[PDB]
Amino acid sequence: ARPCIPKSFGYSSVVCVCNATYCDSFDPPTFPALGTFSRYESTRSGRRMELSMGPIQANHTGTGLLLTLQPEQKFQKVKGFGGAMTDAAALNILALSPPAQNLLLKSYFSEEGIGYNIIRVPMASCDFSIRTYTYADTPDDFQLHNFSLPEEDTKLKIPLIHRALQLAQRPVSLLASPWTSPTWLKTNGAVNGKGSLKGQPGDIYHQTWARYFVKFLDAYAEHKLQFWAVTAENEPSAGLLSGYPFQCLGFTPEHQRDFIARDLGPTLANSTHHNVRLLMLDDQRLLLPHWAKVVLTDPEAAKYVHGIAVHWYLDFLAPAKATLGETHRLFPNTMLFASEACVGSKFWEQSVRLGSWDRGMQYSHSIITNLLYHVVGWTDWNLALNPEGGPNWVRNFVDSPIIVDITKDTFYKQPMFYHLGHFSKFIPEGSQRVGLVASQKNDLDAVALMHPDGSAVVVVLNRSSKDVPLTIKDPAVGFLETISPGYSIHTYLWHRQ
Amino acid sequence: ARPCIPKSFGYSSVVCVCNATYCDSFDPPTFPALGTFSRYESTRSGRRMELSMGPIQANHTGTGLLLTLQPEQKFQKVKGFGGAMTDAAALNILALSPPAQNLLLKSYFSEEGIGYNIIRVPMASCDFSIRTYTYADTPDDFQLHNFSLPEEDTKLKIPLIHRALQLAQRPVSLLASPWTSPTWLKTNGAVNGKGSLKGQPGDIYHQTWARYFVKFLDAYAEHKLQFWAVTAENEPSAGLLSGYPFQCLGFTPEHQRDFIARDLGPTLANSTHHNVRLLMLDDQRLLLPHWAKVVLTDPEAAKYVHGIAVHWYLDFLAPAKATLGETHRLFPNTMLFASEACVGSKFWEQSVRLGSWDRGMQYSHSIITNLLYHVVGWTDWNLALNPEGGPNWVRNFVDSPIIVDITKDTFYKQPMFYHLGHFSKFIPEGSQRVGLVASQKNDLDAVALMHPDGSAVVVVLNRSSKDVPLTIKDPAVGFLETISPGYSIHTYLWHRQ
Amino acid sequence: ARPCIPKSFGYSSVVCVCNATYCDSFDPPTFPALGTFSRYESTRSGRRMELSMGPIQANHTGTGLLLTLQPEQKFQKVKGFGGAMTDAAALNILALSPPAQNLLLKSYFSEEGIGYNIIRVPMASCDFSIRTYTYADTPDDFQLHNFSLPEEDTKLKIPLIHRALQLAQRPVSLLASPWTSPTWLKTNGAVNGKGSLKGQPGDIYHQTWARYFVKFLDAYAEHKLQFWAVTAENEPSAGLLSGYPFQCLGFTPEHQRDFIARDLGPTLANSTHHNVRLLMLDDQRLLLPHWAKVVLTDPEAAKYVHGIAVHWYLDFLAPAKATLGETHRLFPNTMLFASEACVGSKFWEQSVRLGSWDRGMQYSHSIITNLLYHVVGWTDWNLALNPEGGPNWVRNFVDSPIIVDITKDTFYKQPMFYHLGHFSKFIPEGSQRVGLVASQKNDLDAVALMHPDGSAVVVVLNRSSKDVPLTIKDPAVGFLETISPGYSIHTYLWHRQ
Amino acid sequence: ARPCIPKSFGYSSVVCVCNATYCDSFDPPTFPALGTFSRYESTRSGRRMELSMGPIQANHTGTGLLLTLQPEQKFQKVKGFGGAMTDAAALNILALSPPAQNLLLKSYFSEEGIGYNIIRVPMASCDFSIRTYTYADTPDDFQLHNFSLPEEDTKLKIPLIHRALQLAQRPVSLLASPWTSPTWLKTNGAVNGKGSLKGQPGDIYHQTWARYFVKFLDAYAEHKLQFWAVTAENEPSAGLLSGYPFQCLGFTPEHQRDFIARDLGPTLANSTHHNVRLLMLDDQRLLLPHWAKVVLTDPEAAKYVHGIAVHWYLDFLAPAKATLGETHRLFPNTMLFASEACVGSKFWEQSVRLGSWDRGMQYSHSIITNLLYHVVGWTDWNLALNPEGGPNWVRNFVDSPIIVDITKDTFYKQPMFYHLGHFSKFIPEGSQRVGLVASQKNDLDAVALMHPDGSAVVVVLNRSSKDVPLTIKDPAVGFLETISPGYSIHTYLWHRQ
Ligand SMILES: *[C@@H]1O[C@H](CO)[C@@H](O)[C@H](O)[C@H]1NC(C)=O
Ligand SMILES: *[C@@H]1O[C@H](CO)[C@@H](O)[C@H](O)[C@H]1NC(C)=O
Ligand SMILES: *[C@@H]1O[C@H](CO)[C@@H](O)[C@H](O)[C@H]1NC(C)=O
Ligand SMILES: *[C@@H]1O[C@H](CO)[C@@H](O)[C@H](O)[C@H]1NC(C)=O
Repeated sequence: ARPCIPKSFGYSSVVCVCNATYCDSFDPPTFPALGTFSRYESTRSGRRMELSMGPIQANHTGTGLLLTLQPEQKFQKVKGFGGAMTDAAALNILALSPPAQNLLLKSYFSEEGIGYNIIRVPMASCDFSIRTYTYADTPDDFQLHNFSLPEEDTKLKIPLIHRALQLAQRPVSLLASPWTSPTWLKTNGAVNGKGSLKGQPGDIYHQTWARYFVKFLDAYAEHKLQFWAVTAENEPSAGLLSGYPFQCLGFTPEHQRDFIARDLGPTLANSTHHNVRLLMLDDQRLLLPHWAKVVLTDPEAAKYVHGIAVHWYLDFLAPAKATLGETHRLFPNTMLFASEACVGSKFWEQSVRLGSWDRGMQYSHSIITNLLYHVVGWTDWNLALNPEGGPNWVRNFVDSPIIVDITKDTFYKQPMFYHLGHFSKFIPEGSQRVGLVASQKNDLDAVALMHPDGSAVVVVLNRSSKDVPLTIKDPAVGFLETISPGYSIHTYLWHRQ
Repeated sequence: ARPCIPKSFGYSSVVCVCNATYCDSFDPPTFPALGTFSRYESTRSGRRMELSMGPIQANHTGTGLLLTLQPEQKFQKVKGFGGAMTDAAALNILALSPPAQNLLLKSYFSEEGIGYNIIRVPMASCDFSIRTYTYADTPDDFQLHNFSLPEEDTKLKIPLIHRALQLAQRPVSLLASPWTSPTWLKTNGAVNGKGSLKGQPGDIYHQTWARYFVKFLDAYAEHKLQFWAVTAENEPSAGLLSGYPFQCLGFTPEHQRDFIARDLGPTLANSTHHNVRLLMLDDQRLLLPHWAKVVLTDPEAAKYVHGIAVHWYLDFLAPAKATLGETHRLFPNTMLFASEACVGSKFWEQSVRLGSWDRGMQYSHSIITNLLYHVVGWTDWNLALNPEGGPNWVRNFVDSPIIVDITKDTFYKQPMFYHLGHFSKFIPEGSQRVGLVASQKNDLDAVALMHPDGSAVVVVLNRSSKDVPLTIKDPAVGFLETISPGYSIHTYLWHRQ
Repeated sequence: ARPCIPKSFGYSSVVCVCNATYCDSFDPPTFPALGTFSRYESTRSGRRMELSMGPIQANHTGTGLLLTLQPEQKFQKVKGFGGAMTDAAALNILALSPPAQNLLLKSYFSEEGIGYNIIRVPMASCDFSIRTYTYADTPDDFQLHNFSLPEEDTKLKIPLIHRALQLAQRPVSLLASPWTSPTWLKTNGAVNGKGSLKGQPGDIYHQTWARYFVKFLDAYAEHKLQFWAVTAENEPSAGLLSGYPFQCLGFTPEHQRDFIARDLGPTLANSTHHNVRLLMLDDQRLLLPHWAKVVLTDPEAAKYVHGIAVHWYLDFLAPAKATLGETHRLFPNTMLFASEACVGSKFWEQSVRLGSWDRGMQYSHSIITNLLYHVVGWTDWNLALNPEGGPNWVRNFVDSPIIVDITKDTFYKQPMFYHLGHFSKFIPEGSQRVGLVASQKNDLDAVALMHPDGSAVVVVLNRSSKDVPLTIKDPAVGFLETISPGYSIHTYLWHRQ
Repeated sequence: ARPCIPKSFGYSSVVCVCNATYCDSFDPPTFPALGTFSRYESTRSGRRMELSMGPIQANHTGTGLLLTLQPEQKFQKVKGFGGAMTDAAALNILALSPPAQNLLLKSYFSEEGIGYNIIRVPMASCDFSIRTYTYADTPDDFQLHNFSLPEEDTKLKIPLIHRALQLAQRPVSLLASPWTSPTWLKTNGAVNGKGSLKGQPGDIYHQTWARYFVKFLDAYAEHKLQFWAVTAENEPSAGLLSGYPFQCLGFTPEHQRDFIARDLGPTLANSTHHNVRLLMLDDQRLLLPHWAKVVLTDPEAAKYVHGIAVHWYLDFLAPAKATLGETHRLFPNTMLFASEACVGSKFWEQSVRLGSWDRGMQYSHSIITNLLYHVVGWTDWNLALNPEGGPNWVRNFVDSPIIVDITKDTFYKQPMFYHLGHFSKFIPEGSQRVGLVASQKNDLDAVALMHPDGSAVVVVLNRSSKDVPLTIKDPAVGFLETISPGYSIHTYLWHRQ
């Protein structure tokens, strides 16, 4: 169906412009006939998940790069891919007119879009908020008698979450993370700054904070929304830092272990939302494997933890092997999951660059590394942001795949959107990553998986400027001859039988 | 009856701290025999509307500046003083515990406070809201069948206004201003930006818009609330700039004239709400006399306009004589009314500065200038904000007389609150401005008025660092020997017989 | 001609891209033949000062809008047009390769560019500096023994001014303004803040500050640069404001008058630079006429003041007539001159909008209004800035006609460049503004002038979206039949005898 | 000799205030008989390198943590400690009066100070410069006939270096690093941005770049200055990132390897500067082991490389063992050297925080880690900055141990300065690191070394708030009983014979 409408804003590539009557979209997905493959391609020069098809050949000779599928070499199963319905995202998406709202959400959740099946929902405010509430701001309300959802949940977040789940055919999983507790639970009595929960695990502060999770879940449930998982805390390590600028609650690894063991675990387990999964960490991967060891080598915490959630920000100084690889090595039965990423973020980095192809490649590059080191899902931060990278109450502006221009009733799908979509669209839940051996060294990032149904998907990213010819070999069926254009991303799909 | 608990946040003066169980207040007001006066004094060093009394003597001991009351020189009568019940004010007030809410409302509205008698009510969202909405967002509802009040009005604003009116002895007048129409009535299909109504005065867009005012007043009346006056649009000049960041609807002085003549006047006059006054402009005074020349020289428009509303905003605006005074010269029978002021702000300054004497002095200096140029009322912007100048979906750029810290169930009454009250408390509705002649050039700002019962009120602001020896003469009573200290504001009240 | 090479960044219009080998330029200037006129046209839709010619007709019929020249009604003679060589502008310029530096300079200063003949030069640092510094930072150095120029002058500004002057055919006039004195001369001991010169006019602080001007001139003279004029102070009113964020030195109008009379006037007179002119004010036109009355009615200050300089930032609260008009009325023989303007200065306002036509129109609209009220020249602020609108040590970033992209070795000429050039290129020094009566109300902005040689220039701006057919009538020659397209600026030139 | 004059600027500890006539200093250093130790102590509460002496006893009365010297366990020898004479440092130091310049230089370089013995020198401009420039900006001077030292070198940098060496009793080693080449050697023809050399190693560009290094070394040699070493490029990885803001010149580890092999090693070997050592990397340590494996396993490259230079960047950075420790294991005979450290972001803290104890601890913590992982030297960034962290032509983002306030002819010594001196003062060149075994898990950071003459030195950092009881055992002498106060740093020195 409708192709991308490009616009340039002076960066390395175009955005696709959507408005109330128009937005680029896909035909209903089909599988290629046996003997043939599907290819989706996006390029710096302006191609956007464009479909073509070719034959799978019985024969290959040559000495080009060859990537061989190893279907018998099974690794992790995939959970999925999505983004965060923060107060900022929900507010920008609802400031468009109704028809443009639907196109924005179809872009993400529809099979005519990119098939998101994760939404991370913050528990009360974060920096991507326009004020600093919590759900229990009445001081010393240890019974949480005055716990309630503000309009940010009931008017913004929740309605849009329902609207998304209605557009998706895949089941979608919700993931909640808190940034701060009520201030009267905290040693410093502020939403920000250095400060943790008062007292010691097992006590009334810790028991209240754990009941707060259940009240959150109870409230979302009145609104007919169920969670797949919760994290123990957003970036617990942030709250150990003096002058930390926005909402945070600090835990040392040991504090997190004992809060889970004493309070959060038992309290969740004793409640009707006992099937909600718990993920620890929810922080930079530099803190691994150590935080995993401290928590998971204690069997009283360990029985309550489904998985470890990682944020990407320090990936660059934390090699995947030493962090993710090792963690998996030690706790192979405890899933690794990526719960948050953005560009950028860093003091040198400018916030939103409309049309940036470099940012797109950062995303797919980090997705491919994640999948090659055991990680079962990948989750972007804000679903949508304004051209400033906000709102953000503390001016901590960042970039997002969809940029909303409220004065235009229009939105811009960035390269970050399409680079993500190269995975989210073609790797349903249950996909199992498999082996893929390169015949010689190369500058490509490639990853192979199998869908629950047996069929193959391979993603290939080219971040160097030169076209690279390659053959994908699958012994069940044959050879795929193709080229990786420079600054391209490709997904290949084929039936195996 | 209870004194100010001062607190310093490191600016030039203190705030007054209030909480669920304590707030500063006044005894019922009570005034002495002929020959005696009352002085209420607030200083930068900490005095807050403190009362003393003294003699009005027949012998003149002062050899300094003399201010002589000239009761026969008679000017405008006063409508009153108030502030705006924006979504932001309501949300801040409603996040205090109910005893703290009552103390807050009594501070403004009761005789034990500063005696407000004006509330401004936005019609649907503005920047001081946590979301975008109008009362009719279901597209092309040209008969306004789906017009309704959201929760902002039914849960937050309306109960708060009901409670203000119960606490008030004085009759309270409500004033209403739209920021935006439904976006389907708009050139640009956007709640913000450069964008006016579709079509031309008299057509179906323009009739629908005008009907929206009647549906508005209908709705509030169903809630037992009646308006004194509506404005023709908040800040119509802003709807003609750029991608104006907040909710707006642009009108040229011409387009307002025609909308008033063809649509809004006709529609209002046709309804039960025909007694509601219509105010034009609602914008910076730089736009006068020109806007008034445009609208009011049209008999078809002018028969429906009861006054001209002006914004102060306040870092900032035009000379008074050339704008306010010239407008009064040309149209002496159309009242002038200040419908919105705010401060700073002010790129090198906080939105909120707790204890800023200077932002207080700015309020009183401007109310005085206003009174001296035929303005009949002055109404503040947001009644309350948080310590960030929020919530504001776009950006905070302004202070408020009261700052709520909900995490501590506390509120702070800023020096601005007391500069407002030095007028609002002691200048009831119907009071008349009268002459007051200075005997020599001086630094003070002074205004004299007469109460409906003929008693005298004089306010004196000293914005300089120096104590000014002062004498006030009432021809009918005598000489009041006094001193205006540096950085103070005084209100003198005395019986004339 | 090399034509404009356009680029969009998503705003209303295009920039013209220039690099080390290419930059849009004009052919050498020519007179249109008697009986013919020349037209230069710039439009929103992409035309950049492009030349055509048409006939001057013997007669006219219509009914249409007729602008009639009144050659015998004569007003001010023009000094010229230009911009500021700040530390920021100089730094951005000299960060391009040498051949790109000369293209940028030829753009402004040569006949194949837009013929600038004013350069405003800061005396030390302002906000558009990357450090605060004065020429005399050794504390208490009343003799100015350690006065010297830093590299900001000797390596950046000076060499770039020598180059500009070499590229200009027209004589260029240098105008200097100080933001701060050494901090030891100031009551507050800081470069910024509220604070003025210590002591009293006539005294050592004041005499030293006046000798610093002569030492500035001495130093520039050593480097073969001569000044046309100095202002008494950049924005003297900013030093009267508490917490003023960057470099400033406060003067009341009375302190200004008295410093000129006692110190700066005599000190410049007794020096070899006695022919350098002195302009007072160098601040917002709101301060007029009062600042003018206070200074110029003192014959001892008056004998030293050649002119009054005005900045544009508060033009919009200060109708031109009340300020510029009244001041000229009171002091017809003391020239008015616009010495600084920029856009993006509010909050509200974004900083750099690459290719913004609105900002372009804001510049031309202000130049016409200035020329219609007696003003003899107009000076832009920074000559060039980076795409963030800096550098600026205090982050007070703004727009500029030329934006330098150091990383691409490229520069962008904005719509503001072309809008200024429709004036600077065509109105040499000595042009006298003359009458131009319109036949009916219109939405156009127009101004006529006569070159020294006796020929005619008319500039016409259309800020409405509507094409407006007009006839210009000169009685010496005939009718020019034309159209003013919407969002266009035109210059018309013709010989008269 | 003279004690610290403290001043608080509202951070966690004091600065020590120096001017033209006073600065804190040390007596010439002097050490007691066998059986007695010296302790220099600095505390957050205000103690600054305070000296006391005590006994080393036969009897062990301590029951807490024991640290036992292990002199026979012998590690790397130390090259030294210093910082960078950038343009920004030089500009700050010389805007002080001569007497204050000498007290600043004696602070760092004399034994009455902290005995620096390393100065790093930028080759032409970097971000800590007030203008862009190289030594060869005349385009296409491939024999570099137009190679010259600007005033930054000949006026600022060189005389200051000369005076540092006059003041030093220790011999000082100079380290040179380039940021960018002349831009006509650059793929991108820009001073910053994503750009490398043109062409390929061996060619005309690369031989020109290599010769540039010799030209530099010839020039400084004419000013009677010789280099210890040069680095192959400052932060080579920075110039592989799209539009990098500061001067860079990108090399992949491969291009560095070939540039060293083909061009730089060969040219230097063939010159009179063949003794100048060459350090590779000069970048973040996250780039190790990889960068070292690429360059050092190529024998044509390795013959030419004396060491690997690392940046500490410093509110990040990668784990020590896997970078520095693994690099030592793989290439045990190639020295590691810390060539640049600084603090800091993060985005919510000032560039400069005057008296920030935490920042001091960061210096000492990270020096100790260095030492514990085979690093032979540690060299600070800018020696001095202004109170803004400037001048920086791009953006201030880092602090400095000495902050200069020129307007008051004063300088401020940071905690960071003293945290550095606890090493640089007491660990002379040729000291060897030795074993020091902790008896139990503890919080302190501790390192032991031996002077060339056999005497012992141990430094103990307490980054926690609790006092830690401490015994230090020397097998040859006995037990030194002591306390490591909360937030202290200690240097102990003793004769072993
Ligand atoms: C929306 O986009 C389409 C595709 O470019 C265009 O034809 C249409 O005019 C747009 N509608 C609006 C309201 O801009
Ligand atoms: C409220 O204010 C009063 C007077 O300042 C004080 O005594 C009281 O403790 C406050 N209440 C609380 C909960 O702090
Ligand atoms: C300079 O611009 C011209 C005109 O567009 C173009 O042909 C050329 O590519 C540019 N040169 C460089 C170095 O980019
Ligand atoms: C320099 O410092 C010393 C030590 O505080 C002090 O007594 C002296 O006044 C200072 N000199 C100046 C110019 O303040």
